[PDB]
Amino acid sequence: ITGTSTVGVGRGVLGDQKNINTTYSTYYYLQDNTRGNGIFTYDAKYRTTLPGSLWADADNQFFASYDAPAVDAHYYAGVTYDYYKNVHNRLSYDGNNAAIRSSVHYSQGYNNAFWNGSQMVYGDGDGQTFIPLSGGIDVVAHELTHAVTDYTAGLIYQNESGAINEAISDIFGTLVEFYANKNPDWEIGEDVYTPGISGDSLRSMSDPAKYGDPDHYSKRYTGTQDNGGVHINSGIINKAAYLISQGGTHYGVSVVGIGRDKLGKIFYRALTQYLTPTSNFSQLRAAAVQSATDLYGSTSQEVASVKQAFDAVGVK
Ligand SMILES: O=C(O)C[C@H](NC(=O)OCc1ccccc1)C(=O)O
Ligand SMILES: [Ca+2]
Ligand SMILES: [Ca+2]
Ligand SMILES: [Ca+2]
Ligand SMILES: [Ca+2]
Ligand SMILES: [Zn+2]
Repeated sequence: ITGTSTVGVGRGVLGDQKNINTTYSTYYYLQDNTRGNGIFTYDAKYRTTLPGSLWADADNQFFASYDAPAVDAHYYAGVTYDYYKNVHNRLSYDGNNAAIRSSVHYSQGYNNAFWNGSQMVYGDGDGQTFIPLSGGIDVVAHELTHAVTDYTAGLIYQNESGAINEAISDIFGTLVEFYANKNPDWEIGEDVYTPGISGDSLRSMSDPAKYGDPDHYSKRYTGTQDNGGVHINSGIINKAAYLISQGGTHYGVSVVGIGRDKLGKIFYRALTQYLTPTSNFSQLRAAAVQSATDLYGSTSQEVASVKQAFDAVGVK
């Protein structure tokens, strides 16, 4: 809606206090006018009708436990916006500053989050497997990254192209986690996953096999569950991306790490200029090699590391 830009203060899902950009018009709304065409956060009110109600608050203060997921979805959307803009010169997910919309309190005990083709959507979780999912910055950025991929490479959500889709969201979710620099790591979902158990997560890029996910092509899943294993075989690519950045020896293949920034650069370029909707793992390797070549030259260390990492995970 129309109104004045203001600044609220609230607490996130993990009890942390933070400032949020709000909009004032009778009520204080979760509308950030500082970023692109705006970031809008809605209340789905435990139902599944979307988007639900633009979040309205009487006093620009967001400390109620009910507020917390909206606080983080709003804040973390802004962080992710900043990453793509400051790091990749990308303006929102479509490159033209499209409004970013998120709904929270979707359904009841909903242990999931997603991009619905138009907006982000976060369950509260059931309190056992998940607490409210927007509490995880790598979750928020994974989801918004799905929007980026949809507008760019458009990787179809199935089989190897689908697993590439997932890895890209896991890669950029992690890189955004590092960008904000609060407890960053190469795990996925640790901040909102299983509040009863410390140290675990939904998936691991550093060691996919920690959670039953393949870390080598020879161990790929070939059946039909999970749209041909898009959340499973992503481990192969997650591990490759981990290797490219951090380095290491994997199945006896040594990889010289080149760090986060360049991993980001190579993959962002791969995603936006070389991947197509039907790209398989093998074409992803080629896309990444050509991206590293464009950026650093065909005889560079960067190129040699991309090749070593994909060799390491068994992708030719
Ligand atoms: O299948 C979909 O499109 C929805 C699925 N959602 C999902 O896995 O929710 C939990 C979660 C999300 C991001 C990071 C860690 C955990 C996805 O985004 O892949
Ligand atoms: Ca309030
Ligand atoms: Ca973390
Ligand atoms: Ca993480
Ligand atoms: Ca846990
Ligand atoms: Zn995903």
